[PDB]
Amino acid sequence: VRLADGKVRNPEGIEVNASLQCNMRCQSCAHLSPLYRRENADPAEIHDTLSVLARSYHASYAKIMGGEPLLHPDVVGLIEAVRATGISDTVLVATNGTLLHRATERFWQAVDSLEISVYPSRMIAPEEIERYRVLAREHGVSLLVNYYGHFRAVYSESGTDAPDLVRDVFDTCKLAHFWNSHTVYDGWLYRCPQSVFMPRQLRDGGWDPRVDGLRIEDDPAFLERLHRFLTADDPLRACRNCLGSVGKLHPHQELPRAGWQVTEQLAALVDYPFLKVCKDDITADDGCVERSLSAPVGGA
Ligand SMILES: C[S@@+](CC[C@H](N)C(=O)[O-])C[C@H]1O[C@@H](n2cnc3c(N)ncnc32)[C@H](O)[C@@H]1O
Ligand SMILES: CN[C@@H]1[C@H](O)[C@H](NC)[C@@H](O)[C@H](O[C@@H]2O[C@H](C)C[C@H](O)[C@H]2O)[C@H]1O
Ligand code: SF4
Ligand code: SF4
Ligand SMILES: [Cl-]
Ligand code: NA
Repeated sequence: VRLADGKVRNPEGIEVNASLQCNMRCQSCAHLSPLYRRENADPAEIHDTLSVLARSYHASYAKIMGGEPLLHPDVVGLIEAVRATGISDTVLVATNGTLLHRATERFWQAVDSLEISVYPSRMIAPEEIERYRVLAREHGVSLLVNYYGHFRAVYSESGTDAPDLVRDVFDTCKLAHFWNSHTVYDGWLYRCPQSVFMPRQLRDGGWDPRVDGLRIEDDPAFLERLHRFLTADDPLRACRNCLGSVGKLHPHQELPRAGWQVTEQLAALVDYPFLKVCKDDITADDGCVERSLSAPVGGA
């Protein structure tokens, strides 16, 4: 992340969650979407908030995602609301693909890039993926299809009191330091989806996630506040209940809603060998994607 020409520049993306809910129930969903009921972003509200933020912030892309963004009633309108702010160079939609065959030609015209996460329990036939590749080529859309074999544990209601562990997890966290998973929610900016979406779903009520957020504002001192927030190198309140990027690997599966919540003590869920690996190289592959199909667009 850089400070240049009056704005904080993110070489990665700003994340806009169209829908907090999902039609799947993946174990260890990083946004805890299986625990959320229907909540669809207001395109006008998103446009206003990102318009304010764009005066001081620019990213390479805007990632429209959430739980499952294709559940949104007006995803093209949300896409265009994001594009109109100029906050990013391109607009990307990330989807589990289970609803992509319902999308109309305005969806394919509206997106710049499309990322489909394909999971074992909701497999898309290779011929349907080929159809998606053809549609993407036809509309000049960069396409990435990731076939997930595993997920890593992401959080627990039983957090840790060990400050060294929190520091190790935050220090190796790809979301905070590498992917720059900056997340806009309800007028606040967050370093990561976990810090805003996980506390609200802890069964004891959690805490106010705004302690880890930055209120999005226009005032002449917003830029510097933003730069300090996005460059700060101290763990968040949420890291004490988060596994970051070093959670234990497990086969990807869906679980029933009943008992979905995680209670095992956080220290038991750290993949300590992988934590060493990531301590040496923060970009180390997480082992979650088993196969990937990429169809880029020339000149992109
Ligand atoms: C919340 S999902 C994005 C929305 C969309 N429904 C999807 O899954 O593609 C965020 C991204 O992180 C991945 N993800 C979610 N939970 C994960 C976990 N526990 N470990 C590794 N990747 C995870 C998903 O595969 C997806 O690429
Ligand atoms: C291997 N799979 C990764 C990978 O493809 C990344 N490519 C840079 C991508 O950034 C990741 O996505 C982010 O994963 C976080 C857990 C949450 C965040 O909301 C989401 O954007 C995705 O999981
Ligand atoms: S498809 Fe799975 S990982 Fe993606 S939002 Fe839904 S439950 Fe979470
Ligand atoms: S809560 Fe902490 S460890 Fe978890 S994703 Fe955010 S910065 Fe990373
Ligand atoms: Cl045709
Ligand atoms: Na559509």
